[PDB]
Amino acid sequence: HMIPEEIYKILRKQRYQIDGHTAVKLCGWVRKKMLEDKNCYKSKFYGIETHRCIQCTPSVIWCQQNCIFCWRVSQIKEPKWEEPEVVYEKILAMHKRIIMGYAGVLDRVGEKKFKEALEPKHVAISLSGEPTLYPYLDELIKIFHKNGFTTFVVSNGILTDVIEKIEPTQLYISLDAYDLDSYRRICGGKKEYWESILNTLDILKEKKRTCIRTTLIRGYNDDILKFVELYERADVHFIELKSYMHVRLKKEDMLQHDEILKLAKMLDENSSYKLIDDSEDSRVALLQNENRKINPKL
Ligand code: SF4
Repeated sequence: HMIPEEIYKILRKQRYQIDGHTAVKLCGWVRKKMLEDKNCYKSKFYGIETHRCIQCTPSVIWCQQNCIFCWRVSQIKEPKWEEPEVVYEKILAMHKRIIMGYAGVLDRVGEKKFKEALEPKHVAISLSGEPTLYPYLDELIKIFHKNGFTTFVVSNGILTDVIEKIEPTQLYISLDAYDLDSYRRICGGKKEYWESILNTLDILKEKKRTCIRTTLIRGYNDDILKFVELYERADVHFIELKSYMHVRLKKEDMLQHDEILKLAKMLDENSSYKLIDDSEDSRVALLQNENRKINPKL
């Protein structure tokens, strides 16, 4: 099998659907939307419909990094990667199976929202693992677009050549460090990976729509001004500043939303990125490149 039996069982206990090297998991906000009509911050920022979003990955347990906030639950060989048409159908089928779990509480959801959740519109390729290690990621994105889905892809940015090729609706680069020392401390990566990430920053301006997401951990990377030169080098459309969310680390390592706002305002005061929105629920601030202004709403 592609995944060790122990890992497979652990992921199933974490409520992952797994088929080969591909996985889908219901985002916690989908549940809150279905049962409480609560929207996620991506709905607020970008106009996405929370209950119509698939959270998935084509590379569930393969990633080059070893971050301090990753794998709270390194020698697994890479699988024989499946064709992108197959990965696409498996993602849609696993998502359908998860949404069908609401059939037994239709009166708590309502038939309208149920029928809408069965017709997803948005795909967040961001669940676990590094999507660019899947060698047909570009093709997979194209298939989603031709079938009417918007795509968000979150990448660590190491594989510059893949970032150059792909064109999701919005490309996220995780940037949780600002020099080699902090990169090793936080991401557990090699110095060669950090240099490659910097090369990726240089070409992000060539992409159609970009966002850097920085996950802030108290005392590890929360000196926000140390990121400014990298953010300016990257010249992306948006930045998301987000607190670490606990459960290796402790709950006290989370930043208060007021601290996220403080750091976002400092970033605003010291950079060409301007604070334009925030969500206390998810402890995230949205900043916009004042020299590359585009509408945040998709
Ligand atoms: S856009 Fe991100 S936060 Fe919103 S439902 Fe999808 S995965 Fe969850």
